[PDB]
Amino acid sequence: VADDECAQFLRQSLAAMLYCEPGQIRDGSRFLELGLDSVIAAQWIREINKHYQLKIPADGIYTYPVFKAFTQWVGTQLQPTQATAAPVQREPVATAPQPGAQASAQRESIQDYLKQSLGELLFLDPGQLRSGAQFLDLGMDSVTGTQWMRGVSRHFSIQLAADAIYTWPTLKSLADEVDRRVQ
Repeated sequence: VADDECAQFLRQSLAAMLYCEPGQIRDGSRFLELGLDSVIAAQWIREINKHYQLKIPADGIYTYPVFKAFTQWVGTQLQPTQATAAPVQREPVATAPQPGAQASAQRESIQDYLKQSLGELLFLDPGQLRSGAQFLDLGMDSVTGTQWMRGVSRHFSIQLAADAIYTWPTLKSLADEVDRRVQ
């Protein structure tokens, strides 16, 4: 129709109370002329509130005696939070205690599991790992590394090439790789 649709819709209900055709209307007609008595006005207001989804302060008609001008009082009540109002989209939590390991779960999950994987293979942890670790720390055979890395690959359901073993001379290297491979 036009921008007037908002007003016409209101004019429709107004004229419906008068049992008149909304086409034959003066846009400058004052509510009091039209006979929109306070009782009916309240009812009308409640209909606006429910069908347009807003809350009219009841002094709108009092301030704007012309229904055309009254739209300034109506349209301003439209909440600017009708489209973008989602508290969660894929979020399983609608609060934030701490977004540490709650967010970076995959990283710690791999890390500790990788430790237990290497630990099993290495037979015992001579400490609590070390930041670096050479091939010497991965066994005396290349078999230990191939078995382990394919295990890492298989457990986390990823396709990791064992030829990449020769690219990582240190324990820290596959640990940062696997996570980036997954995410």
